[PDB]
Amino acid sequence: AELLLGVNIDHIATLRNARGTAYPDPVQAAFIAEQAGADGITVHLREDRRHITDRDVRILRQTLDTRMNLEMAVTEEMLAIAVETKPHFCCLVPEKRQEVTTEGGLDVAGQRDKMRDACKRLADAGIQVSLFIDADEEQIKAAAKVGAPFIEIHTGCYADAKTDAEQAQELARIAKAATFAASLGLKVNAGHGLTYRNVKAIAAIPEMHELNIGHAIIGRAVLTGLKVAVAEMKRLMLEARG
Repeated sequence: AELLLGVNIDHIATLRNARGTAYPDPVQAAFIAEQAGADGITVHLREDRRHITDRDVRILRQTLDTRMNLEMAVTEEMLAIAVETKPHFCCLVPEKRQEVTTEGGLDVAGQRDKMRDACKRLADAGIQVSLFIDADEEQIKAAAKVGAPFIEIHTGCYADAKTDAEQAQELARIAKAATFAASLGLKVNAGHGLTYRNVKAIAAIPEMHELNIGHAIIGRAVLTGLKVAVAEMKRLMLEARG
């Protein structure tokens, strides 16, 4: 079915806000990204608004040719915004303070009801919720229980791994969780932390539906231009899988 690439243009709006001008404009950056291999555009709407802003969302929604993935914290402000914005996808992540795990995924197991409500509100809005969790059976059982169609497996630990032993351990943990998660009817995304040397093994995990990558692509864009960085990432995934 082929895995999709979702580019995360958060850190493009970081450059923009460092002098608070207009450029580089995340609206322009998504256009480039979409024409270079991306199958969707992810943006995180923090309440800090330090980087991506409501204008970015309001306009990105009107100009994407793909599909938006709205990263948000499950908060009444954001749940509200999610609903008028009607993004196709909507990924729930912890925020600053008590809603997170030591590894750093949304604590679903420990907020079971908060999430059940959130997932229902949003499904009722037409948006497919993804739950951003670590690869723990506990959190995955919780994810499935709460009714979210999707999970996004936090590959932070995999990228940060120092020795090859540790890298291989964390790889297998992800693959086993991706199988188990699918066994409970969940679809599986991954990607936070993925670099151009990480990406291939994760893309070969066949349960994987879509890899959402940001910081590594934007980092390379500054060197090579954003078009070549999206295309390099996408072509690496097609290689890893056919």
